[PDB]
Amino acid sequence: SREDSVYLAKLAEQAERYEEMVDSMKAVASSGQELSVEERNLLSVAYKNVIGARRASWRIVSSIEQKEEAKDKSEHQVKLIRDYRSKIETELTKICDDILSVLDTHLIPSATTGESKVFYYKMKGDYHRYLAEFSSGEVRDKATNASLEAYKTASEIATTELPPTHPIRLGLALNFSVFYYEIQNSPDKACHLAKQAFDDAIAELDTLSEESYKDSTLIMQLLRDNLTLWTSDMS
Amino acid sequence: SREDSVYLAKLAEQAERYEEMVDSMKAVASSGQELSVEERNLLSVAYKNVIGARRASWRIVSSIEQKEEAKDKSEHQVKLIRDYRSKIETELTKICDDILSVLDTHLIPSATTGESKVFYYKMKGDYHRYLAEFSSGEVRDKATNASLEAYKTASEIATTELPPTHPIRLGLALNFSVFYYEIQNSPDKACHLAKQAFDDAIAELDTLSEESYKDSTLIMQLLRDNLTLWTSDMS
Repeated sequence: SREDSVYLAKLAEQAERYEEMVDSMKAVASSGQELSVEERNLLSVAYKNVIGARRASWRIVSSIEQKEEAKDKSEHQVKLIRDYRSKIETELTKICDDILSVLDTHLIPSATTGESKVFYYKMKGDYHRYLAEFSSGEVRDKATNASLEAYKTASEIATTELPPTHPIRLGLALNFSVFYYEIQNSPDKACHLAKQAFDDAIAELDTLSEESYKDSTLIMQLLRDNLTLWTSDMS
Repeated sequence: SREDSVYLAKLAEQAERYEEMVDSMKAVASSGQELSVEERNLLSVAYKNVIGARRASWRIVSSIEQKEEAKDKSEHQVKLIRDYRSKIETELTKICDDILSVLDTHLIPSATTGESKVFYYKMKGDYHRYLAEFSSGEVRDKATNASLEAYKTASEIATTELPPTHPIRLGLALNFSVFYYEIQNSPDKACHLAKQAFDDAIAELDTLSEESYKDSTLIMQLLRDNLTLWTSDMS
């Protein structure tokens, strides 16, 4: 049953068992049916948490790898770390390819609303960006261009279909600006986008209900936090 | 290779990938060879973290289960929670049966030192105690008596073979007193044991090297913390 899968996804979230949460939402997402706002968020949280753990692991093992590289003798040791990092990289790829195939096959094609289109192309940008984070060469360049194209598509729809305060549109600007800064190494692009998104939203905040206001300003704070961070790095 | 398994166990720990850490230490533990102090601790940390996550999940789902029970209509819902809790309980059992078979087959029989004997019987007490935590009836009573017997055996060896400050002996008193308080619901036993272990150690703390002192007093603080907690509950 479908409503049961959703309920179990919610249980799994509370239990912090995110791989199960993914299994349940993937099953739900893999019907013809468009997801509700709640189901979209459940899907997104599930995968965010599953990939997040691996990304966290990858960053740690990477740090260790280059610290052991810099005590040169090593070698058999560095090999063990390399292969371990590679194991984690395989997992990351698999997780990314999983949600990306769900987005390409089920979610993006069945999306009728502007909200849902922006949401899914944003997610597509995110998982290609995760792929770009640890890849090299042709593989990285392909993931980068795919990430950029999906974020651009999301942005074109958001720009025309969603108000500037919409949390989906703000969250897009947040992640897209992060893409620019971290993946493309493009600070001007990143700061311009984050600032424009913040500013555009600031204008219409006084038109929002309490709940909408809370949702928007939470993301707008993340935008300002990144802008704060980036402008101080560049100094 | 063996030293490679250990190294990978250490990597897995840093990466917070504890199931892999278990796979590596289990392989190491499943040779004839007695584990080093470092390897024992690696084994113990691996399993502590793997079971800990499930125990955490189980407590959450249990709380939810009885909260949904108390909004009576439910029923199909409570069934979903029950079966989910049961899934987690299966995992807990499997994890417990895994380390317990390793202890019974490989570790306890091959243990030559007093340190290692106390360590392994303590661990045996711990995993039977985890089993007792969620079980019912004959199954719980069997796990409880097994936990008690293993802790008693550990205590008899510790008492004769280890000084009162020894971290293994203190950690035994900590977990055994927790058994008494939480599983057996025996506050006098629990407080007497925690207090006696603390007090006995206090006497010889001034004989310890800096490292030994640090190891002992860390555990002695946990003992006092529990004693503090329990004496305030009973009021």
